[PDB]
Order: sequence, then structure tokens, then C-alpha cells
Amino acid sequence: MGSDLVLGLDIGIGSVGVGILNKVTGEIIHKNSRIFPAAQAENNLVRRTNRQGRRLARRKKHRRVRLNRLFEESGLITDFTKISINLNPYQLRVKGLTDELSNEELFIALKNMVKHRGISYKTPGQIQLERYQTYGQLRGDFTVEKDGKKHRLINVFPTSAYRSEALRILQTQQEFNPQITDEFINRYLEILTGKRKYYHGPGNEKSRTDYGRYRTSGETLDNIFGILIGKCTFYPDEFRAAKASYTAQEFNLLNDLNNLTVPTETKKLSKEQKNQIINYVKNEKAMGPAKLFKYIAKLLDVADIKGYRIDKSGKAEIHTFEAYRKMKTLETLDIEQMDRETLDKLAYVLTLNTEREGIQEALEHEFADGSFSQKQVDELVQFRKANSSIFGKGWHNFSVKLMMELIPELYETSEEQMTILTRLGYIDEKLLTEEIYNPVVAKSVRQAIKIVNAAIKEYGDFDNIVIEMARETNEDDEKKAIQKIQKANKDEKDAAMLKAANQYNGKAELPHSVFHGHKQLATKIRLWHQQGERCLYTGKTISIHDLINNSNQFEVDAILPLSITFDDSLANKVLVYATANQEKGQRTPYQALDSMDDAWSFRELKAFVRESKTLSNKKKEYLLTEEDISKFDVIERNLVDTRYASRVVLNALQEHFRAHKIDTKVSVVRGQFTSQLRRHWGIEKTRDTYHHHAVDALIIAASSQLNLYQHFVDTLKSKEFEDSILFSYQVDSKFNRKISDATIYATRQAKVGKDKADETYVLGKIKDIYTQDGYDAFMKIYKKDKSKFLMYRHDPQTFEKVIEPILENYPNKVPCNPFLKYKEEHGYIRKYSKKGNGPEIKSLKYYDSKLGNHIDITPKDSNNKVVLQSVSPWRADVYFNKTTGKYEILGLKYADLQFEKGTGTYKISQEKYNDIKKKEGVDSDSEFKFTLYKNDLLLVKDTETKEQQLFRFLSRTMPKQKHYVELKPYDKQKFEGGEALIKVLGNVANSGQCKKGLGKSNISIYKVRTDVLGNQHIIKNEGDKPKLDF
RNA sequence: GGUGCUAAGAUUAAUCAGGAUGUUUUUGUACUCGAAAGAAGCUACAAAGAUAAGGCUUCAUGCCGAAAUC
DNA sequence: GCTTCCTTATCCTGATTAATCTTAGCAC
DNA sequence: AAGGAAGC
Ligand SMILES: [Ba+2]
Ligand SMILES: [Ba+2]
Ligand SMILES: [Ba+2]
Ligand SMILES: [Ba+2]
Ligand SMILES: [Ba+2]
Ligand SMILES: [Ba+2]
Ligand SMILES: [Ba+2]
Ligand SMILES: [Ba+2]
Ligand SMILES: [Ba+2]
Ligand SMILES: [Ba+2]
Ligand SMILES: [Mg+2]
Repeated sequence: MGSDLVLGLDIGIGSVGVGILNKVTGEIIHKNSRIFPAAQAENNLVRRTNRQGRRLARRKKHRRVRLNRLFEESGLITDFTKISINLNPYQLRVKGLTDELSNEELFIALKNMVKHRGISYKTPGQIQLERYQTYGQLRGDFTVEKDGKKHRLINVFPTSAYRSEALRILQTQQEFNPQITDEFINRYLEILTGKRKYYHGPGNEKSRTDYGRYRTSGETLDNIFGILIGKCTFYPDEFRAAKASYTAQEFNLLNDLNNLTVPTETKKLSKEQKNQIINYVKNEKAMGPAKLFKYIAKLLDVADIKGYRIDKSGKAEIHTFEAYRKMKTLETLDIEQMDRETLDKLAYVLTLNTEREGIQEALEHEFADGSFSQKQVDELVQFRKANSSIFGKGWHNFSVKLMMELIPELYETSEEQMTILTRLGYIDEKLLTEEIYNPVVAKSVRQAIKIVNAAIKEYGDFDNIVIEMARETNEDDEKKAIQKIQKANKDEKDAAMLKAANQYNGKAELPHSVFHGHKQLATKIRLWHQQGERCLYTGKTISIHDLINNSNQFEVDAILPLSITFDDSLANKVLVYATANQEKGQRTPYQALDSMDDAWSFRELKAFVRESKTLSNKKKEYLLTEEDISKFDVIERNLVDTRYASRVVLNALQEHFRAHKIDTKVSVVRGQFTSQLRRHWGIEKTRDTYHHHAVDALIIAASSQLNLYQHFVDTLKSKEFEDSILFSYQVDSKFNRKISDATIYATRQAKVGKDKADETYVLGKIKDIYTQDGYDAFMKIYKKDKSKFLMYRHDPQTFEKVIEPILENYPNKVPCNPFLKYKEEHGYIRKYSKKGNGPEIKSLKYYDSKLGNHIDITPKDSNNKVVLQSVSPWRADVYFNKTTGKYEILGLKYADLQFEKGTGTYKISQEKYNDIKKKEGVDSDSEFKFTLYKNDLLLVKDTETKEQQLFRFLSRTMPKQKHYVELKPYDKQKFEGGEALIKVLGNVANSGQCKKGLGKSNISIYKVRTDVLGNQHIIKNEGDKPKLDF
């Protein structure tokens, strides 16, 4: 308490409120808001989804390149330039089963099998070819109306079936005597069915990649998840200990016993007493929780024992050396023949590894050569799987090293682990967040520490540092209610396991074979029991015999899709048949159920849902929302990440204010107090503005010095307050973010509307005209300009003689879909033809927008440019032209940077940079001022009037409009629309988006940089040339 | 109040292994025109190619590219 | 040139490590 | 949300 200043922090996923106040005077010395959108770090799910998607399409292509190399070595084909892409590979995969195929014809049968090699956890070619013949289609997720009923097929088969089929084809071809060796057949089946292990990942011995096993340092890990194991609580360079290890079992039971309270001289047990119990249970075969307590009664009365962990339902529980007991059951070994650190090691190998090929490898590379026999590793493999429930329990918070120190002291001194430990006895934000793999938390952590390191730097050491926390303080009636639910959840788990075992065996438990390769049944079963054994989309029943023995037929569907909601809870989850899940797509049951070919009706869903008591409240809300959710609309992931980030700063601070003897108090406030206090104090929260972070932090810094005020509150409601608040934003300099919309667009030459000659038009298509979203789109184009539909122009027969007659004679009514009302009656609208022929009509392409700025991705094949659109920007280089006295803004995009051919570096070249300079309006003899990145700050001053406004940058918008820029407000997230600006800029557009051009005659622009606290300083001296150092 | 060991309930994150699509190019068949040859490139199915722009070297269970670093 | 408007690809299967909150027992 | 052509 050497100083008098108090610091408070309101740490979020996308903001950090800052606030300093004198605990004595009550003055507000500093209020500040640091803003870094969490949206960028949360995009990591998009990065991982696209990285794994890239690896799958890469390996699917490689599988057919290896096949091309196989056909050269075997000498079956040498010139691949004349292979025909127009035969029937499904028919060739049936002819080859009995009759002989050409080498070319065989290459077509195997390549087709390699491109779709099925899942892996009548041959397929015969099942497929027959779907081709009777339905006209194989691929994907489509509907069939057989036996007078609507059913749904998908092109999914097991890789064992494809392998079986492939092997039959190739042997039948061996009977016809070519270069089909037996090594040819083996190598092909490896291409077809070969797969990597989840614990090895990508690469080989030469392709070193730190995502996978073959590390770039040279190490070759046995398992890529071993390095992800947590570290010791107290020896941070010691890996944790398996909970099935001997050491962790020993430590846990001792700390269990020392916590007991028994009728003895010291009310606790003795060193000699511990040893007998440790020794008794180690040597007794069956050991439960209460059977151990009966043994404690002999060494004394069971109801006289106190101080023990309890079950959710009130049963007592205790450690049992269970792992150890079940290990003595090994016949080809004996745990008694092994010491501690080879028994501890056996739990490390059997816990991290879950499959045969992984256990066998770790036993060789961690245990000395010849320490295990092929007969002994056999039993251990079968032993690991037979007791996955015990080895799937994880890792102790302590390393072995720590317990080896804390175990003898646990025997002798009779104190529990915490008592023992005490007796024994500028923050680097990057080091604190080195091994925290959560870019949201790690960012919002690194930001909060970068502030105190900069607040101390300019305010000296603080008296106190307060941090709002997201915890609870439930009362006795409230704390009782929580465990009431927690028990009811664990009960309905086992209620479903019981319900499952009664209907599968009739017995009380389920065989452990049943959970191999299906670790998710205990949750699939819990949903099968909530839904009353019913599929909530088809209405068909779910039999645990199919749910267990043919679980391919089911998928766990997110009710409200994950792409929109990001709700990963149980309430957003149902167990339904697979084909029903795929037909649903990215929809809610409301949007989807009625328009599904195979399914219930929304009405029958509404019926079943509120006619059941086993379902949940939150699950009933989510199953029936008639709400048109979408992702472009004004989550639990945000609450977990806040608690995480806040706690890391709290712990890291108190630990820092100890070993460095700075001795600054580090206190804590809760959310219920600061929100109540906010009402009591003067808290008028401004609308949608970043002010409330800086003021919340001041309440945080004030709720501490509370015991010791009116001046401060008076000051808080001051007129001149929301004006003095400072704001600071984290600039985004990164290149190589998402470069464009993923949609691959086609273009055509046409004349539309007020057009004189040909013009390159980007196409759009209406994916489905039998939906109210697909019909609406049709009418919009139809009223505006019928000819936009490529059909009208290139097939007027179908338009004038099929579509217009349908538009006239069909209900249109609440609005309804005319095309759908035809589908129910006559089926899919068919293209015009004579003999009743003509294919179905499901989609309609039209001419939509003219081609403008794009990225070209046009095949060498194409008769038309194929392009990418909405090209995301990187930075803007601001120049000044002394002649005209105007500014000249050059815009760079993510897609202007490239990996260079020769060198391989990711960069942009002066040649390309100068070509962009040219077309952007920047004169080759103009002076560079500064570069603007995302969320840099501008100052824009009128020179005619000297009126000025502070903006923050978004990007350089509109390439046709030179020197145009989209800007964003200094104090809030976005503009309202119609907001007024300096005279020369006018008002913002009534949509919010402030898109103005900064190339006018008398305007002066200056770059503004700020620290993490909001200390602004002007810039114009950034350099001679722009920075392009890569 | 903070914190530790344990256990469970709830919710998340990081990373790996795979499936089936979707987008688009080309080709073939069907549909429309033509006596055919073919034309058209609409509409449907199928195959083949591309699939963030783009790069790597070690020639393959090949590797990297939408995060972080400010 | 300036402002208004339209638009934007997904559903799953298997596995491991880690984190936070909460309730319980014990302790500093 | 923000890229960027449409619409005037
Ligand atoms: Ba586990
Ligand atoms: Ba309360
Ligand atoms: Ba569309
Ligand atoms: Ba976009
Ligand atoms: Ba506590
Ligand atoms: Ba042609
Ligand atoms: Ba394809
Ligand atoms: Ba590529
Ligand atoms: Ba114009
Ligand atoms: Ba557009
Ligand atoms: Mg779904």
C-alpha cells in the first residue's frame, strides 16, 4: 500500500475495460477501452475446417495419382492421354466381376473406385449400377418413390465392401492372364483402403510437418497427442501422471485417508494404520467403496467415520487402486513382478494409446528391447480395450516427481496434500500464453497484461488491481437446487443405459465390445431415451439393435444448425436416421420438416414434442422455433472463453505480485454486484457504444475501495464523461486471410436491359425452385426482366409452354409456392418435349451482375471466364500528389500477394505493386504518406473550414471509384445511418456503411496511432516508400 | 475471498483420421432444332478436371496456404 | 460520383489432449 | 458484416 491508485479491468473476448481511480480522493484518473474483435480469432474453426478439407481432397487426388504410377510400373498403361472419360465405370465394375475388361477399361473401373472408397469404422458397384438403371442417378443424397412410398438413398458404403468388390474384380481379371501380379492387387488395395492413424497425422520421413508425427526438428513421435498432455501443477516442466499409474493411485488413496476422521487418539489414522489398508485393498480381489469402509471398521464402527467424498446421490466414495487390481488379472504378466516406474510407465502407454498398432510401438520404444513378448503384448492390447473405461479417464494434475515427494510425507505427517505443500514451500505476456491453445483466450489474455505493463510504466506500481469475474454465489436453497439437477442428469444417463441393456441383452449392463469404435453410445443412448426411442424427423422407431450393431444408419443432428448458432449443447442435439439428417441440411425442423420427401410433418413434430415429459425445456424451444435464423442476423463459447481469460490474468497477477515482492493487492468482483451496483450508482448505459467497457472498469476499480465516494459517482454521471473516454483498437496487419467468397462463378456473353453490345455477365442460379426461397427469387427476376433466365433465351419452348402456364393455373396461397403445388400433383416440372420425355427441372440459371472486380480461376478448357468474387482487402497505401493537392489511395488485397514460383516466399513484387499503382490513380511521381491497415485511426480535416473528424479505417472500397474508402466510427462499432460528418464529407448513408472518397481537392488526412490506453499521436512521417519487406 | 487434490454435472477449445456433397469447367448421353453431318449449352444424369488466389521436394500412407505473431 | 441494395456453400463419422464454471469432501 | 455493382 505504498501508492494510492486502483486499477480495474473488465476483460472480455473482444474488449478490455480499463479504469484507474484514487482510492482516497475518488477522482477518475484514467478511463479507457481497448477493443480487439474476437471475430478474427474465432475464425480458427474456419481455418481448421478448410485445412482438413484440403487434406482430404489432396489425398483423394493422390490416391488416383498413385494408381497412375502403379499402372506405369505394372506395364498396363503407358500413355494416359487417350483414356476415355465417357464409359460407365459402374458397369465396368460388374463386367469385370465375371467377364474380362480391357486394361483401359480396368483403369476406369479402379480409378472410379478410388475416388469414392467408402466409410471405414451384392457389391457396391452392383448396388450403384442398379440405382443408375432404375432411378437415373447414383451420387449424393436423393429421393426414390418405390413401393408407393418415399425413401431416401445415399451413396455411402463400407470400405470393406469396396475392398471385397475390388478384390473380386482383380482376381477375375487375373484369370485372363495379363500383367496383373499379386503385388499389383496388394498395392491397389493399399491405395484404395489405406488410411493414416489419428495419432500419426500427416507426413512421412521426408515430408516433415509439425502438424503430424514426423516433426520438423527431427523427432518422430510415437503418438502426436503425448506432447499435448498437461504439465504438473507445481513442476511445470514435468508431464502429468496417468490416473491408472501406481504413483497416482497411491497418492490419491493416501490423501483420501488423511482427510478421514476416525475415533482414534489423534482422531486421524496412523502411519502403520495406512499401510494395512493400502496393503489390504491391494491384495483383495474385489474392492468397492463401502467394503473398504467395513475394513476401516474392523481396525477400530463405520458410521463413526467422517470426512469423505460423496456421490451425487449421497453415497460415499473412495479410492480403490482399481487400476491396479484389474491389472493383477493379467495372466501373461504380474504387476507384482514390476517396480514402480515400469508400472507407472505401463499406464502411460495404455492410457494415451487406444489401438493395437499404437500400443505395440510404444512398448518397443519406451521399454528396453526384449522387455515384452509378442504373447505378452497380445494380452495387453486385449486388456487395454477390455478396460477402455478405466484408461479413458485421463491424467492426474500432478507429475510422478511431485507425488514421490508428497507420498512419504503423506504416510508420516498425516497431513493432506495442501497442508504438506505449504510446509515444503514485468510479465512476459507471450510466455504466459505460450502453451495455451485457444487463440480467443490467449489474445484476450495477452491484451490485458499489455495494459498493466503499460499502466505501471506510466503510473508507477499500483495500490490495488481489481478484476471482474464470471462466477456464481448461490445460496443454500440455490446450492441445493444445482446438485438436484446434476443428480437428475446422471440418473437419466444410467436410466438410458439400463433401458439400453434391458432391450439389448435383457441384462443390466452392456458388453464392452459394444463400445469399441463407438465411444459415443452413452450419449446416443441418452438421446434415444429422451426422444422416447423415436426418430424426431421420420417418426420411425430406433431399435438399440440397429443403434448398436448397425450404427451407420444414424447421425447426431444439430437441431438449429451449428453453422448459424454454434450451440454445441445437449439441447441442440437429436438422434435421428442418417438420410433424414442429410436431407435436412442447414435448416431448422420448422424450415425443413414439411418439405422433406421422407419425414414426419411439422404438425406431427409439434404434437409429439409437447406430448412428452422425457424431453427438455431448452430442447423443446429449439425443436419448434418458427424463426428464420440465418448467419447474417443482428453464445456459450463466449462465456467459457471469458472465464478462462479472466482467471489466467488473475492467477498470473497474484503470482507476479509475490516472487517479485512488489506487494500490490489483487482483488476480485463478481458480475451480480457490479450490475446491481450499476443501477444503484449512476449508470446510464449509452446505446451500442464501446463506452460501457471503460465505465464498467471504473465501477470495478471502485467496488473494491468501497468499505472506506459521492464525488466519484457525481463524476460518473457527469455530462463531460462519455466525451473524455479514450478508445484504442488493435490494428490488423496480417496478410493471407480469407481472400474471397468461396462461390465459384460462371460468366457468359450477353446483352441485358439497357445494353448496346455484348457484355460479360456473371451467372447466378436458383438452386431449388420448389422452395419458398427459390420461388421468391424466381418472381423477383421474373417481374424485373424475364430474359435474365438463361432458359428464356436458350429454351423458350419450356418457358412459354411449361412455366408460364404453371404460373397461371396454380394457387399461390399465406403465400405458397406454385412450382411446389405442381410437384405434389404431377411431380417434378419436366422440360418441354414431344413423347412425354424431357428431363426434370430443378434449377434455373440467370444473368445477374456484370463482371467487375474478380479473381480469375478459369480452366484452360473453358469457353468462358470462371471467377471468384467479393475480394477481401489487406491495406491501403496513402499517397499525396503535390500538383493537384489531392490524396491518392492505393488499395491492396489479400489476393494480390502470392507465393513466388522460384523462391517460394509469400510476397508481392514491385512490378505488380506498380501495376496496381497505375490503375488505382496513384501518379508514379507522387509522395507516399502512410499505410492504413484495418482499425488504424484517421484524422480528416477540412482545410476550407478546419472542421475535423476522427475515423477508424476499414478498407478501400469500390475499385472503379478511385480513392474511395469505407470508414467506421471512433467510439462505437458502427454508424447509425444519416449521421453527420464534417461538411466536405456530408452524411453517412442511411444503411450504416460510411463509404466516402478521400481524393477531394481540399482535405487533409493524417494517420493516428495510439497505445493500449488510448494515447493518440499524429503521423505523416512513415517513410519514403511503402513497406514491402517479405 | 482466492487457491489446491479428488470426483461428478454442465459447457467449451486445440489438433488428428475419414465420409458424402455443394460450386464451376469440359466431354458424353438424354431433351430442343436439323435429312444427316451437326447446331444449341438451355435442362437432367454420368464421367473427367479445378476447388480458398497459389506454392514446396523428399516422388509419395507426400507436404504447406482462411489462426496466432501487430 | 454517391448512395442504395443484394449478397454470402454444407451435413456427418471416428479419436486424443486441454480449459472454464458449478456441486460435493478435505486443506492452506 | 462488407464487397462492389446497380441505380440515379
Ligand atoms: Ba480420454
Ligand atoms: Ba444468487
Ligand atoms: Ba442463389
Ligand atoms: Ba464477403
Ligand atoms: Ba471454494
Ligand atoms: Ba458441342
Ligand atoms: Ba465431382
Ligand atoms: Ba493447387
Ligand atoms: Ba459510373
Ligand atoms: Ba454482387
Ligand atoms: Mg443436421
